[PDB]
Amino acid sequence: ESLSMGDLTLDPQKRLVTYKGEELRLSPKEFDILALLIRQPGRVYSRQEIGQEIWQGRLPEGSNVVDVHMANLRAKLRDLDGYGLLRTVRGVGYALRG
Amino acid sequence: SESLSMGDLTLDPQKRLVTYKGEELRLSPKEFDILALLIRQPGRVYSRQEIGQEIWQGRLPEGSNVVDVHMANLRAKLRDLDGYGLLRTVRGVGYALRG
Repeated sequence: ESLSMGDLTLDPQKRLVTYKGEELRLSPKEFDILALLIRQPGRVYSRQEIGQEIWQGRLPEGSNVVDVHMANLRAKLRDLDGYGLLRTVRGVGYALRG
Repeated sequence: SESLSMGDLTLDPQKRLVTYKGEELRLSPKEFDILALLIRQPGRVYSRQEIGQEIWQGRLPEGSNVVDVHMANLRAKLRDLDGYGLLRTVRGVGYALRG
């Protein structure tokens, strides 16, 4: 079935997401990103988490792939009056080397 | 043969055993879990939020220092075994969706 969060309703099987009943015309990766973020609303997904979940980590160092898709996603949200829904949050991470 | 090896670090998820340069680390359960998460992909930066999600069930109150304290302990224990620069803390960017 569809999952609703605020005025967003997302149906992964139909590849259909609406904001206040109007279809968000997302690219496939934009849709995949939004379907990830809606699963735990307010959870901050880091760039590399989104890169891992949505691209299997197959993004080269120094690419802007995640950010450019996030920026396009937010624009599409704002176009349907979905202001303040997608946030960019600076944060902290940890990595193991060997 | 269930264990993971990254450089001089070997982590066995079944035995919950970690050695560095052959010597067993004495770790708290969540310190072991941190290493078992981070070793899954050497160099992958795991955010504090996903460490919270993966290891604290997503229920770390804002202002808790427990991740910080465990990271400091991990660094100290690696340094004790001649392990420097293994655990990196780096700032980054994330995205969150609210309704």
